[PDB]
Amino acid sequence: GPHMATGQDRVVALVDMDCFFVQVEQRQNPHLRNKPCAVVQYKSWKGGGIIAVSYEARAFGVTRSMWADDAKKLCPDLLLAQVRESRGKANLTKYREASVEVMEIMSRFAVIERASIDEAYVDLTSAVQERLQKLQGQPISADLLPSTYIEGLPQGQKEGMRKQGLFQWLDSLQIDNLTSPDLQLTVGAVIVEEMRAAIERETGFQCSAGISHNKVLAKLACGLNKPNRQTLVSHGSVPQLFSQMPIRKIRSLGGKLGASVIEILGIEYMGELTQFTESQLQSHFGEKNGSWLYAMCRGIEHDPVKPRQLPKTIGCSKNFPGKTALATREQVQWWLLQLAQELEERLTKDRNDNDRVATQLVVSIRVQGDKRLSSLRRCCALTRYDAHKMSHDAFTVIKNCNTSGTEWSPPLTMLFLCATKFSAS
DNA sequence: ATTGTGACGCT
DNA sequence: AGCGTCAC
Ligand SMILES: Nc1ncnc2c1ncn2[C@H]1C[C@H](O)[C@@H](COP(=O)(O)NP(=O)(O)OP(=O)(O)O)O1
Ligand SMILES: [Mn+2]
Ligand SMILES: [Mn+2]
Repeated sequence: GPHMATGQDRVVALVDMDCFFVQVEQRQNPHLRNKPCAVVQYKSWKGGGIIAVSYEARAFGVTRSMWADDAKKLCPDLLLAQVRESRGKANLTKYREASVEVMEIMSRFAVIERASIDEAYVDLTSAVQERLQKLQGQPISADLLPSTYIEGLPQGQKEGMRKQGLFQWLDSLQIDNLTSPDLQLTVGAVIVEEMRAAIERETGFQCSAGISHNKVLAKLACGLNKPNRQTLVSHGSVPQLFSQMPIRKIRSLGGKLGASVIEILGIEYMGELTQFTESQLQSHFGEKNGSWLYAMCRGIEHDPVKPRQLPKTIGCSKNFPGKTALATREQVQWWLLQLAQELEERLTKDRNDNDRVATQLVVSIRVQGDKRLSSLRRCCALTRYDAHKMSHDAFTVIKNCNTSGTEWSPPLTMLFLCATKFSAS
């Protein structure tokens, strides 16, 4: 009753760019704007692999991981932008820099946790407190929430329904209680409208957002009304939302763990999890996972918004599928040097921008016929940003996998170099 | 012949 | 440290 914490202490937002790589290319090339278009990597094998898809193209069924020739079968007028190639591999620099633009804007409002190249979590608790004290008791107008949906409303034209649900929400707000969680979420949604307006004005990129009490609910909310809209998921809306929500839709339950939850417990939806005790869930899935599941099916999650805007690792990877697998010493050396050269460029830029230096170099390889995505992962010291030294060290670390008696056997299907363990510089 | 990343957990 | 899981 009174002593049961409800997970309503924080206001957390998740902001995620709409078809991000496509928007980057459309800003650069106006001919692609408001068109079915996609961003692809490489071009020889089946027109290239698709990695981003505009919503106009999604209406025809084009998806990520689709080959471009098959997408053209679905959408003959599909326009394509190619990822930059450098040193024989895809180079994502343009998208990382656009990401930095977005992150730097978001950092002006509150402390963000970079969750991916195109999304970040925001802890807005202090911001909502300050804004509530500054309001001094005046109500919140629907004009301050022009693109916000309230999940589970209305109850009892899409824009008409959105406005109806918003009016229902706002008419029920207790604006004199500065401690009301629903009011806090609402003021958070106002701040998030402002953040998304600033992002669009200063970059041209549109984004969606979720506003709730934790990271999981914020991300789930963000996905509900994409694109170019934001969604507030309140504590009280959790029972209904979760009553038909497949378990796999919740962050971290999309893989084998969610499948085991479904199979062992004989359930399909998130809300059904409430029928089990914490001890039962711990017995089936471990203490940490069990506590997490017991709280999460009730809308409660405590994972903090970490103050980390920069990545922790800088990596360079290339696959060599099929008959292109590396089978000679010279091939492995040359590709290790290409990877190390891109890595050195990015590492020097990172040192100059962020006042830090990586100290450990991770080398990973996949070998042909091996079932696992990574066949070997070994680390060595990273003492200077030199591509020749880094590639030589990677070769020294991996050379005992060659079972040949000039040749390389069995052939390598993936190379991977990663700089980690940063220290202030 | 989804590719190229990046974070975090387990032992 | 090296391997595995998960998303993005
Ligand atoms: N599997 C993958 N492989 C390579 N690049 C990928 C990728 N998945 C995503 N990217 C790249 C391309 C993506 O543009 C970008 C952000 O990933 P999302 O947010 O998951 N997808 P998007 O922003 O496109 O659309 P929306 O959020 O509106 O549904 O990262
Ligand atoms: Mn996105
Ligand atoms: Mn994303």
